[PDB]
Amino acid sequence: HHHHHSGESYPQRQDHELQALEAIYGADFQDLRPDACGPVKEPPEINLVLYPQGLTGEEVYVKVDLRVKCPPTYPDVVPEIELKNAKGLSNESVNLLKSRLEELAKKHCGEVMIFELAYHVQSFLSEHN
Amino acid sequence: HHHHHSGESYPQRQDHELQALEAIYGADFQDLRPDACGPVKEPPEINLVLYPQGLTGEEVYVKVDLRVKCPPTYPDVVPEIELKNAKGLSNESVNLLKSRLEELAKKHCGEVMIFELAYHVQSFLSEHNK
Repeated sequence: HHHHHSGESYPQRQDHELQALEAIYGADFQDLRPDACGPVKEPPEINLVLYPQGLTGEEVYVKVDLRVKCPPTYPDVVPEIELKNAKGLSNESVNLLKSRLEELAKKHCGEVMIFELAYHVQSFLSEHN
Repeated sequence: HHHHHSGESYPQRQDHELQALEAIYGADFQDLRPDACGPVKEPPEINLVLYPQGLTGEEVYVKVDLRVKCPPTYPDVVPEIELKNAKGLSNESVNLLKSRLEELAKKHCGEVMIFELAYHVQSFLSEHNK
């Protein structure tokens, strides 16, 4: 990696965020468009299986999948956020988390934000564990 | 990467954050540690040359180096944060930014936080574009 961060293009920043998410979450990360092709980069869609922060081996765990699609001008605009496969969470709790995530994303415009969104989910899951 | 995020140890969490910082910031990221010599790695000290985001080239931009050293129990404890090589920022503005990075780091305990610290710096630099 010998590129500079300030002059990057939108496809370069999104591709680099996917590599960062893969290094951080590993098997909990899934690229839903791994065979993306074309002259222009397709909007990436990723799936993050997230767990409560600081979960021990003796604890029962609630979980949820953070599904994010990045528009062409991401991260200058907010991504499409979805919450799927919630375990141990009520429908009102999932709707509450999605509203807080969409509002955190509005204030996080200008830089890649999926990791901070995932951190707030894991913090939310810890409070509901 | 076939690891799981929930069961990682402190050295794994720190090594994965460095790989994420290197992939996102590239040449603006510097690992200030010498070659890994021993069974355990020295605590990571990184340097991030940060600029305001979305630079048009028509604006007068400020910059600063975000220098972070992570303790062994990072990110369960806050890392050591230093702001170096500030260009266009007064020492009061730099010390004001450092105080906010330290309080942001306190609330971000439990998960690696250099990305959110870097974003907070870039947002601070954007407000000084003359």
